[PDB]
Amino acid sequence: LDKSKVINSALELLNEVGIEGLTTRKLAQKLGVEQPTLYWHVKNKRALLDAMAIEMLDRHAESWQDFLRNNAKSMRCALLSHRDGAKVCLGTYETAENSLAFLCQQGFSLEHAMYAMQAAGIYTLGCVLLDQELQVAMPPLVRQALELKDHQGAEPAFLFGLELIICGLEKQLKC
Amino acid sequence: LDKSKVINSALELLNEVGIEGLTTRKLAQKLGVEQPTLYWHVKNKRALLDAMAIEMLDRHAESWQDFLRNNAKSMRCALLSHRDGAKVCLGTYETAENSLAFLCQQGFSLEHAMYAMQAAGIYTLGCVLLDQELQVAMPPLVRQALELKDHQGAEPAFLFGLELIICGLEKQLKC
Repeated sequence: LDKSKVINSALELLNEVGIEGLTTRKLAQKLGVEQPTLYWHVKNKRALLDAMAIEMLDRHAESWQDFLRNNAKSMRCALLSHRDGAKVCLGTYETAENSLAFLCQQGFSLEHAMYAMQAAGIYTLGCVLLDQELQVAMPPLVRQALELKDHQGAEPAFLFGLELIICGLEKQLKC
Repeated sequence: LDKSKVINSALELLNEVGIEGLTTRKLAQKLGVEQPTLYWHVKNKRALLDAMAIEMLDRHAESWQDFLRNNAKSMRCALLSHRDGAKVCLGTYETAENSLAFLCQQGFSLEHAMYAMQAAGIYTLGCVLLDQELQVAMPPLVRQALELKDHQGAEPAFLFGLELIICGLEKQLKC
């Protein structure tokens, strides 16, 4: 039993039971150890999720604009990888640092560069958080909304929101 | 015991116990009825949250841009009104319809008008969802991020993200 072996069953197990379902006992059970053994690889449910989150991102995660774009898209992908995958991400260094330079090398007031990182990430995050709950969960205007909304999903909505964000980043830069 | 009386204790109770803590039993207890009585006013925990959510929005919730702005800000306010207030909103008609016209009266392809509603709402939502978890939850670039981030909070980040969104809405309109 290495730590890899734990984190990955954790992810399978996630798929089966959901984030509320995912207990250290249930994990111990699947892996066929006893609960205590697990603590050699994980502090507790918190530290474990934080580990699961990372792995998701490892696995499923040039101009500046088309950095932001490709960063999010991958994040977004990474989140939808698993049940309740966004909820996991919610509650959780070098890659950070690079980014904020690679941003400031294109004339970005660090502060702003942060807020750019943040805006995209938070949005990507909200979108998926929401694709994932509608899972768990008329007048005439609405219905086509809905039916076009259904025909398509959220990927358009995702991208179209990703797009305004970038647009406004061009504008708040020229200043 | 009217229904108002239930929903409001529910909100107090929320503050005390959090969303995971908020059981129908715990509510029955506070109100000093028995569990069954509550079902006369609420189907179950789901229908109850859906009710709590509404009330929050009732209570704490011109150009088009400055509709989107003022809509979100109020939503955002409304969410931070209570513990886990965004998590409640997550899992949950006329006001809808108006909006989508009031949008199309300014030359907005319904579809887009939807995606505009959506983008702002989802972002507002992600932001607060995140103000609320950091509650529940270095190289040098980062630290000032952090320290400026701490000095200020998220309200700047909120607005600055709200702002790009609107910017990009002006651009995706001129087309």
